[PDB]
Amino acid sequence: AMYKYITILGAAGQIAQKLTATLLTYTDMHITLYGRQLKTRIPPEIIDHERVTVIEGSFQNPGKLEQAVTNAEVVFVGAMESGSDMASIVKALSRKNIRRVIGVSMAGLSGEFPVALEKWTFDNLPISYVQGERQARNVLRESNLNYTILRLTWLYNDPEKTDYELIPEGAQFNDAQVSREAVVKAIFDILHAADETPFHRTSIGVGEPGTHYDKPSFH
Ligand SMILES: NC(=O)c1ccc[n+]([C@@H]2O[C@H](COP(=O)([O-])OP(=O)(O)OC[C@H]3O[C@@H](n4cnc5c(N)ncnc54)[C@H](OP(=O)(O)O)[C@@H]3O)[C@@H](O)[C@H]2O)c1
Ligand SMILES: [Cl-]
Repeated sequence: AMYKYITILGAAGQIAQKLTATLLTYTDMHITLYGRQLKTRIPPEIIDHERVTVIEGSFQNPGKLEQAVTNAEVVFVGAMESGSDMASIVKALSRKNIRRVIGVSMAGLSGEFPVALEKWTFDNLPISYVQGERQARNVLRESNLNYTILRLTWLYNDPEKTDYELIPEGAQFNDAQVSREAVVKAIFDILHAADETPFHRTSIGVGEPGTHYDKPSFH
């Protein structure tokens, strides 16, 4: 990896948990997991791993967040749903002068989906969720962070489908879906990128190739 110490914020999330297992199996990274009630949620083989540290708390707990990112070289933000939560995280990172962040957001906010997929997508999301995501993004942009935003299309689970393509900012986003396992691979690959340039304060889409559909199929 390009980093040794990573803090995963929102560590019980589906992508976060899969990322955790992948980083334990395939790297020598030291991982700090943060989120609500982790000790009674995260599997025992993860909690008891020598390279795992577990801290319980919410994105609105300044002291605990700061503890969680104290020794981080990179921070993964597992949800970007709330401006207020994003602000709390940015403030904690600022207090410890942590700079490198990878965050996951929803694709489509900027009109990048083609018309039918865009229509289906917004028919299937509350306005409040969408505008929350847009606000979280704005907060991250205002920060001093060397961030990468991953704009994810519709998610599903399939260990056999780990192919992904990155979609540059402003490009038409034609992929209607992507597996969580493929997103984990994309995160793994960015964490191993010798050249961070294309990921430096950029917003990149992640989609499954060949899923040019009018709606996600989730399989
Ligand atoms: N569903 C889709 O198709 C889709 C597509 C694109 C993007 N996304 C979004 O991309 C993100 C990652 O996907 P995912 O499948 O891994 O979602 P996920 O399972 O819901 O994981 C998100 C995690 O963030 C945690 N979290 C959010 N706010 C928090 C707070 N204030 N304090 C502590 N923890 C907090 C949640 O904790 P708790 O479990 O304790 O509530 C949850 O475990 C999510 O934000 C998701 O909504 C979803
Ligand atoms: Cl704790």
